[PDB]
Amino acid sequence: QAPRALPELWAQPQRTLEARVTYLAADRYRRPPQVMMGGAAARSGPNRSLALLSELEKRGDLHQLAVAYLATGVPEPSSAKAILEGMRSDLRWQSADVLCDLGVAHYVASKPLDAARATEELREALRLFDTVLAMQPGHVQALWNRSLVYRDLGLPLSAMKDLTEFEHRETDEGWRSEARDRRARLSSTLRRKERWLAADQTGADLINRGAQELARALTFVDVPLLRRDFYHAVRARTSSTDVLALLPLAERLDASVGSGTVLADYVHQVAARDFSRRAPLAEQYARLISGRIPESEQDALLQRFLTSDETDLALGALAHVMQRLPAYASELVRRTQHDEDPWFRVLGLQAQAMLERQQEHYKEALAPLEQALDICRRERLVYRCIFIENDLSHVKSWLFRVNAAAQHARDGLALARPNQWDLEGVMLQALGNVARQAADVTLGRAYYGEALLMAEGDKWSTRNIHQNLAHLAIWALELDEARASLDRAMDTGLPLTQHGVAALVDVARTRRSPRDALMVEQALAREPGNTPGQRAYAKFLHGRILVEVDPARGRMLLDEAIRQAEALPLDDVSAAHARAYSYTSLIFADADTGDFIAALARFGAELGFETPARCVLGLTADTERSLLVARGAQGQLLSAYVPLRSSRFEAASMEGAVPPEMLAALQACTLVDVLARPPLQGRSGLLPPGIAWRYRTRAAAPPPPAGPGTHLVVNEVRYSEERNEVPLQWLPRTAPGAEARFLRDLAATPTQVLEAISTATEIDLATHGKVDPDSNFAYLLLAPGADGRDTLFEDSIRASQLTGAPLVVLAACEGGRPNAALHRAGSLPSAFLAAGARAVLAATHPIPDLDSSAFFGAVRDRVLAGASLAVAVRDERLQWLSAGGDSEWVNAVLVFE
Amino acid sequence: QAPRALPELWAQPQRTLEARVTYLAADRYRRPPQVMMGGAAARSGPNRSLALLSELEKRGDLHQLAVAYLATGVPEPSSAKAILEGMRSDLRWQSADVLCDLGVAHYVASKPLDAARATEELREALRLFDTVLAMQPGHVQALWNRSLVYRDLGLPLSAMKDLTEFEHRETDEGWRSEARDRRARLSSTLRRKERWLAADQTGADLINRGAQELARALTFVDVPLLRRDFYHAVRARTSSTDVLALLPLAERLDASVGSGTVLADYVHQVAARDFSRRAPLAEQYARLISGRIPESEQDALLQRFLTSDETDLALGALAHVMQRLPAYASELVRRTQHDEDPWFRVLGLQAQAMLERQQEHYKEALAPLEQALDICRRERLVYRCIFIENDLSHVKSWLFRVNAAAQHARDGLALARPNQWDLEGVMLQALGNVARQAADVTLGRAYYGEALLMAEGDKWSTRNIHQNLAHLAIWALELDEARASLDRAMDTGLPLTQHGVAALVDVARTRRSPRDALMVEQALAREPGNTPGQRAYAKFLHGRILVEVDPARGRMLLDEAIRQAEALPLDDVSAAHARAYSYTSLIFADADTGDFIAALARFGAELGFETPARCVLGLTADTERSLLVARGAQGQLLSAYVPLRSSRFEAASMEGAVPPEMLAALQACTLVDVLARPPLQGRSGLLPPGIAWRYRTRAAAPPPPAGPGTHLVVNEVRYSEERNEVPLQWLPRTAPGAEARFLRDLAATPTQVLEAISTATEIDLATHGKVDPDSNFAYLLLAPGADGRDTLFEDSIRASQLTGAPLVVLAACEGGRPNAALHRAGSLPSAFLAAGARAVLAATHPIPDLDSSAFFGAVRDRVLAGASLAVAVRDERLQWLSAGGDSEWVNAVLVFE
Repeated sequence: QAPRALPELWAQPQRTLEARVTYLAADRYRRPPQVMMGGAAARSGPNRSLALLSELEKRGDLHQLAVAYLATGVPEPSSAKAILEGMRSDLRWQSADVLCDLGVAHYVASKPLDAARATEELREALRLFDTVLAMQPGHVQALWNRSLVYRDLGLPLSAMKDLTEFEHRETDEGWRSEARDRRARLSSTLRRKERWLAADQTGADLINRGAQELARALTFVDVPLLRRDFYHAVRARTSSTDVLALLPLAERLDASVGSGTVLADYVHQVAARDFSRRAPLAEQYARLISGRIPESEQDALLQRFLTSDETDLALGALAHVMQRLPAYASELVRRTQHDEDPWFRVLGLQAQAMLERQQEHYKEALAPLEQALDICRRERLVYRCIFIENDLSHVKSWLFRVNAAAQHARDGLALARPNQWDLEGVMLQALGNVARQAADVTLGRAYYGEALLMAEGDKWSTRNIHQNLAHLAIWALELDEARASLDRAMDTGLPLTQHGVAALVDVARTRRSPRDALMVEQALAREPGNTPGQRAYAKFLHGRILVEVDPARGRMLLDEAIRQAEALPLDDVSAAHARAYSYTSLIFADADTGDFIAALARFGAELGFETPARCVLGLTADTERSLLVARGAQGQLLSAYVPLRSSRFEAASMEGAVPPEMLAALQACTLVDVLARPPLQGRSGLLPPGIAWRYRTRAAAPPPPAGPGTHLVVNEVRYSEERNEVPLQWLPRTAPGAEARFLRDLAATPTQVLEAISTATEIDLATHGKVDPDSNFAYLLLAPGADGRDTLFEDSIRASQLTGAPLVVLAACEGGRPNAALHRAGSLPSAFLAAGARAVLAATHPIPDLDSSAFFGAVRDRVLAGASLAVAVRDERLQWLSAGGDSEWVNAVLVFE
Repeated sequence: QAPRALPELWAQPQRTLEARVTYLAADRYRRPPQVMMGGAAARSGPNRSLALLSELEKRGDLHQLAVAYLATGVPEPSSAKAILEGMRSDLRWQSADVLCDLGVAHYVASKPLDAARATEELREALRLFDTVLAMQPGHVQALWNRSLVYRDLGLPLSAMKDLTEFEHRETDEGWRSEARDRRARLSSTLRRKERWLAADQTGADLINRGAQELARALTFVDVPLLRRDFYHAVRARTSSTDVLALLPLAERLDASVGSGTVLADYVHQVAARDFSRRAPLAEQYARLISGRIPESEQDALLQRFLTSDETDLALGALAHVMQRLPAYASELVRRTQHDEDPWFRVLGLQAQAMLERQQEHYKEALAPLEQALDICRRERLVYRCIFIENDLSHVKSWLFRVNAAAQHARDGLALARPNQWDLEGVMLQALGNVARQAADVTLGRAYYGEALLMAEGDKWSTRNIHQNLAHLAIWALELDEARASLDRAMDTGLPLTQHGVAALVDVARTRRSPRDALMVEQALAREPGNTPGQRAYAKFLHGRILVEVDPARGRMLLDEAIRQAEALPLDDVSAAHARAYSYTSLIFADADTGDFIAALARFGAELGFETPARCVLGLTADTERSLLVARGAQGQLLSAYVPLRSSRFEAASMEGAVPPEMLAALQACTLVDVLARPPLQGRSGLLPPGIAWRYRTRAAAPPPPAGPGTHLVVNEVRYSEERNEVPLQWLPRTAPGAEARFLRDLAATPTQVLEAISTATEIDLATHGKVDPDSNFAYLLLAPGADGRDTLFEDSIRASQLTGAPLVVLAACEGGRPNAALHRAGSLPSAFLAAGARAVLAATHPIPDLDSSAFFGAVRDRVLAGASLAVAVRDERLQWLSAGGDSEWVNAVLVFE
């Protein structure tokens, strides 16, 4: 039967859902649903008759079935999601319509949710609508629904933009009228922008005209920037009478903040000082604040300020000049350590934090920020507080504490939203940066587009936003969009920073522009790098851009960058990044030239040992280039270079990465050493189960211990009430004449396990190894202790030293690659191997009905016989699969050595 | 065809939902579902085939159809809810199984929604499971599901109790094993109790022994009570060296709170005083804290502390003693008004709020509480801030701001959960109190039962919890449970309080016990009352308990309570309660003995006028009794006394309350004056549309004005953007030679309307009258003013004085009728009548598309003709019903006079 429309479902005169579905019968102008706060109305007509839906499904009208699950009766987005995911792989429906309906289902599911959980559904819906409008720019339903999604995310300007484009593209008069009404309602946002602009102009006029602008100024007391403008206005007066004329404003905006007074006292203090010395300095300070003073004269003017008795003018000059010349931040820090005004104490703590960050000491930059935030919350002065929250979010994001960074960004945005416009745009930029750190392209792009709409006219925020958008495009491999956004960033008349330089050197390889090299030269000249690690990173950036045009000079620059990075401690983040990225660039430059022996040489050299002559596999991927080079048993060399990729390695299973010829060559090897450079380390499914292999990461394992050891089993752990994990059981296979030190139930605390692992020569951690959602640090889940903690983070394991060189077995492990990170491989197996373990093999799947004990006991017996670990695990894998055992779990058991 | 199960639906080896459904084929042990956070896995093989569901519906297997909607595939709780609500009225299915399945559907529907909306669904599921276990105590599925519901509400101990009973009652081995595993996982919340007990003992040891326990006490820095215990320990040291020895703990637990040091400084101060005089006082303070000092001895030591040079000791002693002697709270507030330590500032604000509360100034007690909440949140001290949240919740609940009170209780519970045990039990008691105030029996009982399980051994919290449970049982008309819980409260050995005495006088009327009278006498001797209103209330309670046994003395006591209450301002809450409740008790004591003339005499005398001698109806209902007494046209007296009720007057439409005999007697009256005592005032549907009736609340209407009036109309109001209300249009019928003052669009500002109504002799308010969800005050929704306020609350209207004595017409009036408020009627018509309006007729239903204008204009014309308001409205109602007009809305027009 033909799939005709069923009038009973779509007979009502009022729509049931705000979103637009793509079905023709359900997409015709019906007046919008009544907006309620507390409960919906009788959304149903014929609600959903099981006979009705059964007729629809039997006839084959799957699209109308999903649209009926969404747009009539009480919405059931999960059933519609199931049906639309089913239809996704069908050719009877337009893919744009199916993806739009799936996005509508995701959006509908988001409304009942709470913000933390509704954000995920909004992200999914936004991704679907972005796909729809990418493969059909004039999709009216996608524009409507994306405007709704943007409005729900808190981005009114993007919603208004979508509604404007919709009015451009729509033809129905009723839909266009409703879109006009919605855009007019959303345009109440611009009132805040106009009020902020009025407050800005009032503050500037107050600065330039003393108390003549007072009568207007008292009306903007609630706007945070007026305190800063009042400071600048007081510091700029050339007479005592004018300073006294600002006392009413000081008292008014001081009593609004709190009961105590710290500003009228300041006006009295400034008035008492003899103005015969102050007036020629006050005028110069006003000129400096207004920016008329040339850059060369600023140093001399600042010195003249510093060599007087007026500390407030020096404070103002230091605040205004510290950005260009961070050497003046130290003086600002020193001059306001014990300031009576909390505003300047917060400013000095912010300067301390910035000075700490400039040395890559982000970990030590948190305490001044926390103290300044406390002084904030106590004193109730919003302007400095938004900046403190922004700096805290940046610091935590750089430390990969994306949850806390996002929380700080949200707090700053909530602080800035009612009255501050530029500062809430800055907080949206902070949210976009946090999203970029977590590799969230859709949400990061949404936040950065909203901040770009808010920052129109500004030539600095525009450049920063476009640089970050280029980075987001690079991550998603839209290199054309990365090129376009970098061009937009450079078209503001400002030079790129090291962020833009990184994006450009990543993009200039395939889409070079005539001005790229000169811009990189200028930007690296202006930002050479404070620390030796930053200097090595800048050297790497220059080498990376030059390696595609002048291979000799680029190779020399990358080699000297590696040399510089090799002389610094491994805790140096910039040095490690410079070294790893220089090695990757050298490897891919050798691969491009056709020299694949050099690539394997670099593979070996990076880890500190010459690569094996046979039975070795090395793989890498940087942005859009993937290299797999290997040597067979006979020593023949085969390579698989993909110069122009299309999608980054994903799915946590790299099936099909190795070409069949390389597979055939490798199948003739006793065991294969895989030298997987990050982020391709720890992945499973790289080789078929018939091949014995191992992840090699060290030149040689620590020597085996002397004397019988003490086998350790951490099983049947009693987890806390919130963990909601099932305890696992283990039957050890202790070596002949050994001991079985059991840590079971409440005894398996982090402290007891930490002290136990330092002595055991055989460790079988039958616990769950997880990665912290916030800190992105892998930890072992154990029983709660005296402190209440129930975790053993990998940092403690790395610090701890295992004397017995144990062969650690990790069941139910979430380690290796899985989390999206190229900076550093934070994994439990790597931590255990570094701590002193001779070999680690970890299963990366939930345990298969307590049979992990038998599998790993058989492996332990096999290695006790004399077989190597790789061949032993291969034999156990083959016997497991041939005996009807589960395949997904056994194929996920990885061997590290 | 017989309803046979479908094997395909239940053939999966893994269960889909944690809950247990009652269908036999779907209730057999399948291993529990995998716990996924973020996305549901493949819950079924193909997903529910709609053809098989339609087959099930055709064959009549409705139970399996609902169970399939819930327990296989993607859950659709709405369809299952519809099917089970259909099956409720069918005798083919067991009622217990149907209600258990409906509760499971509500529980499943609660998983998507956020906490605020998931709480409603969990309440519905909990109510259904409570019903099932009330009519079938051994229902294993209900026990399992109620354990799940308790776990989801954050009540682990109740969940463990339910699982224990389940394991006592279940026979299947797999289900018993899974219940054992779930209870073992839940029993981890007792580790928190053990750690809190350890922290309490460590703090007591630190107080009693000094720094000898510092090594142990350093591990409990995160537990909130340690700061209070540290203060006590520092104050309890008799030597300077011992005081100095506590500095490590001070610095450690002070750095955790924040950067600033306020406890190291305290240690330094206590380390410099002359200990030759401090030592005896330090010892005395230690004894006072330990409680060894008798009550008759505490006053002398407190005076000694107050007269000494030591102020911290005085603060500690005053805080210890102020509970039993509230007269010392003023001294504490005075001595800590400007304290440097935020802890003692919050303590002083709390004591000030308590002093305000003790005089029934609950509104005036919010400012110190809000200030203390601000301080506790800013300075990050948790112990004091939990108490501040508890006091705020109590104060807001007393003012019937149940939403804010619930929010404060939730915040305090979240603060007190991880480490504090007794304080989190107190917060659970606060949540139960907020639920009790909102007439929420199920959630109140859940919270109070959890708080009772947590407070085992305590004899104070146990008594308070049992008194509140008695009140909750009284509200739900389970007088058996109220009696049992009052007996349980008295069995602890402590005397009842005025709360328990109120519950007892409500219970002892029908289930008197030998010790009730003596218990009431003792409790009212311990708490006679501070304010005169509280003394009047205590007199009322004594009279109400003594009126059933000794009618003469009880009647005298009730009359004296009314006399005392009538000498106090009408704003006195306790005096108003005493007067109203004493009048209700007198009415029902006269109706108890058959004297129904005295009942109507009291009906008249309560409002200040002699009751009408004919065509009058009066109705009341207190707990389980309901009296309807009326007089016919001939003056004959009829009565409908229900000595034992089973359900309170609900559904907001009192149909069937008037027996047919009394209805027939009243049908022969020109108009019926209804004297409905609260909470029965303002209810619609009391009498059929054929009877002309009105609500008489005054002795006589205000006199009419002289000269033509200014007919004021407020129509087509331009509400703000976020109100989302449809403006209403009005066509007035201004009296001959009467002005038509219009207030339209933005001219209908609350100030403008308040000014206008004070002179108009005819008012037609064509706006929306709603009750605030937060404060429960009825207000008029008007256009936004200069200040942004778009509300005219009933307090402003009552305060105003209407000089023209208008006939106010109030279309779209909501609230007052459905609310469960017996304390006082907060309603717009009452406010307008008290302001001076001669008559108010308000529609209590949404207006039917500007036909209300025609209705009320015809009513105004009819009353202008000469007929009274009641008969005119009756005639126009009859014409409206005979012309095909809507009956539901026309029946909702009530006439107040």
